[PDB]
Amino acid sequence: GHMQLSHRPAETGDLETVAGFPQDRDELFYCYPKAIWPFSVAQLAAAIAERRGSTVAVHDGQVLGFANFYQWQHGDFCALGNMMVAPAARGLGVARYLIGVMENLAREQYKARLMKISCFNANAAGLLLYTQLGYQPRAIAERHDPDGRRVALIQMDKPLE
Repeated sequence: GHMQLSHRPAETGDLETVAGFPQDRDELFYCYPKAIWPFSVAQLAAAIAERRGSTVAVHDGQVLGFANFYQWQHGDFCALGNMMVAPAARGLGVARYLIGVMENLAREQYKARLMKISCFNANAAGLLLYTQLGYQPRAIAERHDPDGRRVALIQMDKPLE
C-alpha cells in the first residue's frame, strides 16, 4: 500500500480464497461461530445462501476481505457477520473499509437506521475497531465455545447516516 480498495458482490470464484482466511479455530469461531473446524468452501457457501449482502474487498487484484448480513429488517436494522480479512492484509484498513461499504448498503438497500455488530470477548482487535468506528456496547450475552466453555458476546450498535 497505500491501499486502493474496491468492492463487489462475492462470486463463487472467491470462495476458496475467502475460506482460507481463518487461521485457527479461534478466528473461525469469532467470524462464524456455528462453523466447524476445518473451514471449507461448502460451509462458506451454506452461510452465503442463508444470508444477504455478501461482499468482497479487493486491492491490487487480490480479494482481502469479506462480509455479509446475518440479520436484515427493512426500515429498521441490519446485523453484520462473517467479517473476515486475509492474513497478509491484517491491520491495513480492510475491515474498516468493508464495514463502511456495508453501512452504506444497509442504509440504501434496507433503509436501516441502525447497524448491529456482535463481537466475542476474546477478539480485542475487533472490539477496538468497532469502537473506533462509532459502535457502542449495549449488552453482553452468554455463549459457549466449541470446548463447552462460557464466553461473552458483546452486542454493539451504531446509528446510520
